[PDB]
Amino acid sequence: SSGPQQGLRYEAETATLKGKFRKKEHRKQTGVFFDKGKGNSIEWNISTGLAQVYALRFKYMNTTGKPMPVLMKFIDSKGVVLKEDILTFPETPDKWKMMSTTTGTFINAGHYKVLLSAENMDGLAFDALDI
Ligand SMILES: [Ca+2]
Ligand SMILES: [Cl-]
Ligand SMILES: [Cl-]
Repeated sequence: SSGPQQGLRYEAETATLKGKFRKKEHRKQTGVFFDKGKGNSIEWNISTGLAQVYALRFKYMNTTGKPMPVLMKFIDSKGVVLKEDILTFPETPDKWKMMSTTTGTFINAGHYKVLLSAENMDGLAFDALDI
């Protein structure tokens, strides 16, 4: 039960990217497409104002034919892990879809990191994070 959305988009392709991936356009959107390997991650850096629980909405594709578990960490500016959760991204057709979670905890104004990683991210693509 989050607070009101802010109407802000943070593009995946200008987030902090690690591992093996490609930036590609698909159906007019630019996304980060992850490949094989154990060291892949995407980390958005967001700055929040008024204090609330935040909904986090990921625009993504999962072209693998199976649900894909991904570890989410919500991290504060000093490296404190405020939330750790497995998100399961359902398989999608070759079209961008949305997956929502929350910060779980009430967060005050500050700079935060939304980190997604998994042992396997092959076949996941991310367009953006909306808050
Ligand atoms: Ca994008
Ligand atoms: Cl966990
Ligand atoms: Cl689409």
